[PDB]
Amino acid sequence: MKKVCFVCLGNICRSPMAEFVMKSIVSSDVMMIESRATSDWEHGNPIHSGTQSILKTYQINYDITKCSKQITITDFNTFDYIIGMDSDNVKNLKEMSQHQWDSKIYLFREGGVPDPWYTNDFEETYQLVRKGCQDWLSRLMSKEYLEHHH
Ligand SMILES: [Cl-]
Ligand SMILES: [Cl-]
Ligand SMILES: [Cl-]
Repeated sequence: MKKVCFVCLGNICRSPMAEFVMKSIVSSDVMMIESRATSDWEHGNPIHSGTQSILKTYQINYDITKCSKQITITDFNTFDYIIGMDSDNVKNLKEMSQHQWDSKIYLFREGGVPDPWYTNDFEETYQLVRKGCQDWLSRLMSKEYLEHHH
């Protein structure tokens, strides 16, 4: 079971969106998927309204109990892939872990995902997260898995 963690600054906008979009395209039995924040700055707060609204609009199930959670030393050891939503998340992930795990740290998509904390365009965010989740699936799953879904 591959263990994937999407990461952004506050874990209320982009990275939770990736968690639940990814969870909608691959089974809990073959991939374990969570999300985290690099910072403290939103800890305990629920998914941002813009991500919640997007997920409801596209009928993507999510855990209403989900709250912003900062990534921990345990997480860096446990997760196989720690995927930052933009290059700032990637850099901060590497420094806060003193570069001990750089080979598990990835950028979600080349060029990045625009930050809807600034653009407020959660539709653009959804479309890019949805496509990037598809790419991660083709990257992380075996060819045999790909050929039988769907
Ligand atoms: Cl944020
Ligand atoms: Cl990067
Ligand atoms: Cl790979």
